[PDB]
Amino acid sequence: LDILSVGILVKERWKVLRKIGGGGFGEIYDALDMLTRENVALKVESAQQPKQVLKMEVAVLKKLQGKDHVCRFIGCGRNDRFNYVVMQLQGRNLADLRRSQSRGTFTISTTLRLGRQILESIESIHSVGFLHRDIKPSNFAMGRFPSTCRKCYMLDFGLARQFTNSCGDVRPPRAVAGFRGTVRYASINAHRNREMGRHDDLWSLFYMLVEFVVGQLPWRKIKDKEQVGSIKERYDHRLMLKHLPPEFSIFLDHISSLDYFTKPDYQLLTSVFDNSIKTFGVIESDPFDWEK
Ligand SMILES: COc1cc2ncnc(Nc3cccc(O)c3)c2cc1OC
Repeated sequence: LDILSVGILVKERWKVLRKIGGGGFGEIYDALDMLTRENVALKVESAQQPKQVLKMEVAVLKKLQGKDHVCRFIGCGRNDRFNYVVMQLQGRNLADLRRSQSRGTFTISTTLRLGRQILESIESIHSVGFLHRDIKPSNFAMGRFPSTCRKCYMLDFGLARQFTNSCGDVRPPRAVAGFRGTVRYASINAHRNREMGRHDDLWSLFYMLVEFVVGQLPWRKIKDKEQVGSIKERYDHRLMLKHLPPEFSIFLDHISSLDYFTKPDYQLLTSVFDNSIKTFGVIESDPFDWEK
């Protein structure tokens, strides 16, 4: 059951206007901020629920404030009935944009530019000590205004985990960690119930980029989590290089070499995007596929 409904006023300030996420998005709304006269996003969870994650989402949103590709933090609260967080409202998500492409694929030019922006947001969340752990196309959205619509934003920190300790060292991994995320984009390490690391967010990015260009992943029709994991464990991921620019062999070899204890060479991964964009003559001003 939903805890709020359209029309509710939160803290005598945010008027809930429209439900924009249910299911795996949780309970999230477009609300009217009466202070600034603008639409914002407002996400709520029951305060009597056993696993409550908004406290951590607020912490991550606050720790990311001032980074590119993150929604501006607007407010939060906690009462006896629910917890909530309020943040900048964005536009259409990438799963929606791809499915609305009718051939269900993006061009290389759109894929490279989105992938570089997503890689930036991933390095950013890691840089504040958190793993996202559910990197997937519906957790990235473009802005909704002329000044933001060419920018891609990272969404939903509900499955995040802090991977650094008080000091800032990598924290010792648990021996077993229950599967986190979405089956389709999860790395083999999530399937093996290992503690996830920075490279596992990058594996999910690699799968997203492949799906952007090809339109599907090899395990698209497989729903059982164990069957999918067995496929990924045996899969020759070099088959996925066929439709990507040549330097993605470097990207795949790099992430394949990483483990929980190895910091990714983000500069190398970035150069894969930069060099590819240059080889294909992609300019930032060029239209994205949905702008055609
Ligand atoms: C227009 O549609 C959406 C617009 C959104 N705008 C901002 N945040 C979202 N989500 C978000 C951001 C940070 C943390 C979190 O838990 C959730 C959005 C989700 C949407 O659809 C679900």
